Amino acid sequence: DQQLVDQLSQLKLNVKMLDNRAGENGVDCAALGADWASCNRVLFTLSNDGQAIDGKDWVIYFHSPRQTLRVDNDQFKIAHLTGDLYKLEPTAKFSGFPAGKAVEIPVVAEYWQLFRNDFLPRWYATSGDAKPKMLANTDTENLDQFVAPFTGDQWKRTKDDKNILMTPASRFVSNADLQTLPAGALRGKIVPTPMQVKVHAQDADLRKGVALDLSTLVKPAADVVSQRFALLGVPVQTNGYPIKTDIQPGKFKGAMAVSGAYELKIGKKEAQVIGFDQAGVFYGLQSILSLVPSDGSGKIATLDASDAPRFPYRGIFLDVARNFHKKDAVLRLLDQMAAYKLNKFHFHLSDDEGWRIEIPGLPELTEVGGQRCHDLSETTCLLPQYGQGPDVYGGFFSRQDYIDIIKYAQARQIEVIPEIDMPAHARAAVVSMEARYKKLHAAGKEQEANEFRLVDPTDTSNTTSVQFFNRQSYLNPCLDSSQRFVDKVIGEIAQMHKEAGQPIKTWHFGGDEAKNIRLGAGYTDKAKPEPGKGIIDQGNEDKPWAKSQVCQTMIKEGKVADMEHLPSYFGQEVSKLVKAHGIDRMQAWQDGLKDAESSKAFATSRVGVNFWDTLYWGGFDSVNDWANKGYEVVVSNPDYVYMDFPYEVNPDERGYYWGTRFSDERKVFSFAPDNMPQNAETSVDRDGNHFNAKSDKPWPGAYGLSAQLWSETQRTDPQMEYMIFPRALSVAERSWHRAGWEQDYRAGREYKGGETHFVDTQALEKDWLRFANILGQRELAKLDKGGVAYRLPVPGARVAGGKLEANIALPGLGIEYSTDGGKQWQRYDAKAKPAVSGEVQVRSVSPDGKRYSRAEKV
Repeated sequence: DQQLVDQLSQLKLNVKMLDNRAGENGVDCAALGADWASCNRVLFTLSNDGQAIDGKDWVIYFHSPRQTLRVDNDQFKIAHLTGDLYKLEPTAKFSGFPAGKAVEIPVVAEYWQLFRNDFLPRWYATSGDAKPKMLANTDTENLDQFVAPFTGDQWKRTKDDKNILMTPASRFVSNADLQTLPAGALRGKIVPTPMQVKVHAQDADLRKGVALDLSTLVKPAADVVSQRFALLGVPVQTNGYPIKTDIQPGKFKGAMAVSGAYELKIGKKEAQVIGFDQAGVFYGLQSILSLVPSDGSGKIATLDASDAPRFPYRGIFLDVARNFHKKDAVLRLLDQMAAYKLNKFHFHLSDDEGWRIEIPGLPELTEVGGQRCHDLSETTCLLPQYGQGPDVYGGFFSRQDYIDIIKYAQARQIEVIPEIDMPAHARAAVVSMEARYKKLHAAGKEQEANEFRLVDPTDTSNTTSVQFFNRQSYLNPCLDSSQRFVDKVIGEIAQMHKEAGQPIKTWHFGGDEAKNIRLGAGYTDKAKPEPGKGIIDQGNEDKPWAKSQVCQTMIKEGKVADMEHLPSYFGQEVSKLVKAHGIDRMQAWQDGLKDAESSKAFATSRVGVNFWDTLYWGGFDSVNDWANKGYEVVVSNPDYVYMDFPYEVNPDERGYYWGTRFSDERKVFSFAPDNMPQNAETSVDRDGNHFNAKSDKPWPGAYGLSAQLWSETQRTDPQMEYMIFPRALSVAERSWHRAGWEQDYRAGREYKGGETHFVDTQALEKDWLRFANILGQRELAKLDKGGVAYRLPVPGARVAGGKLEANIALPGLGIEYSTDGGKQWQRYDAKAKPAVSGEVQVRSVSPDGKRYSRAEKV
């Protein structure tokens, strides 16, 4: 009843990592069914400051990205519901939560939990009658409230992990090649770097404003520029410094004769931008704006530049499905994209845990699919996921919100690419269409009920998705109703884009992870168990749709060879629907199209792939095959450009980390997307090891670059901003500009980390030093003005010769220190270092002085 839930809600949870490598220390993880026999031991402690809790009619619900494999307190048991949702219940041996005591519940979980961020907030209790209530101390984004600090070598994945733990003292070393450059060295430095620039000695004075000639641009685009001058403190006035614009396509030739190319001339008395097109004029103006200083001086260098993008596709991907992000956050992101010349916004509007776009005629998609809540029937909500609590959590973009976003991107020269992921990652759609089926069926409207149904009622397939959903995560690609649904959704979204004035150019089908993870290599069968693998019953495991009667008859009429080819077949079918709606380009995650012959198998004349294999695993050679089969390769490697991964190897950092342990601003900048093998000399794998890379295959080149923000642990808008910025500025650089240390691809050349010395790393280092200085001394102050809650790096520090020496990853940023336990903070001056004794803590501060990094002790 309610009393029982009220009692449980007052239990205080404490989570403590016990052993991240339990398999190395005597636990038989294989016998517990752990993938690759890898498992960890965690302690859950529930403390009771009230009277004894003796009822047994209760369930405690919690979230975890890891499966629980064993519970080592026999008074309790843990069962999986679906996705990340688990339940803790009393067994027959349960004898209560004693008054004033703590109960300890040790568990064994699959894999490892290397970051405190792995542990999710908002545990909640239920009981018969009662409304669910959270365990109050867990109702927070501050993990310090319920998760103990990691100690010792608990951050290590294996005993052989070679990653380096980042503390002030080891960070000082990683940053020691950096120094603060004199302002003079940053004169005339546009970001992203222009193809060609000649800086002159005179400066142009913008203090009394600029007189803009934006006649070449449509009003909304011209308004963007005017607003941005004003934001950075340069008033627009007729009597100001004249900036003239023109469009002259005929002045550009060959590979410079592309959208976004421009010629820029900044003189002492006036400036002139000549674009190939409107994007080109807009970009030349963003280049001038990039030069506006953050010291209030309003002076910029005179110069002559000629520029054009290295790639036509310079993207940012955003997941709003896992956790929603508000329209205002999306707009702020589009502003920054335009400022650094990123032009493709890949909008992941749906997944298992949410559906975020209103679709005329299919209200259940947003009414049910748009919200999560504790509704076991999933008639009004999808089940809770990701530690957002038991109560309604969600949101979606109305049709007008969506049109607003498209207009906003269009003014900024950004193309909106909608993604409706299928045939896997489709639980929100499948469950919503099941609520629709039920509703209409109840009213006796059977044909309407079945019209858009995404389930074959005969299907009894036993399949487990990557996030531990079952067959409802997979829309059935064999149903005519499924094709009706796709067609309807394409139609409705294409209409919004037409209304917004930016007709869809690319439809993104998704296509990722359409498989049963239990048939993967790290699992083995109970009957003939291979050593080192998770022992499960694999005989009851099906490939997706294997038990669907409709898919079986499709295989018999000769349409598809086998069940495994369904995702690719479905992609071919969707391309026809895409083409039928007047869209001539389709894009997908490459694994979804792996069984298609070539780009020739699709109805659109253009087919792009987001290439998301990791390099150290072989991605440096497998990418060639996509380009050579006719696909436009959009480089999206998780080991460099996944922005849901941590900035540094520190257990208090945010992010997932399956593809790599960290990717900071520097690592992202150092990525060479058009000569993938060369990254073997400039980076390390996920365990900090050097790797080797070679390809003998032809490489025609990449079509683009994309950086992804997946939203599993980015529960809030500020968290999303922390994760994207400032490292998206490194993405903008690399997607626009090909550096001198980025070598031409050479078939048969083998780069061996730690061994070969093909790459010019001194050139790389010098380029990064300048770029880091431009961020710390100029651009982060502009992010402050755009209201973006970017990550502030923690300083590096050491104590030497009795004084504090501190440094930072982005030189120019302010540093503070405290010698009293972090109560009084003082500014660090490098030319008058402070004499220090005892415990010292350091933190950085934003240019506007309002925000601080996390504080760490040296």
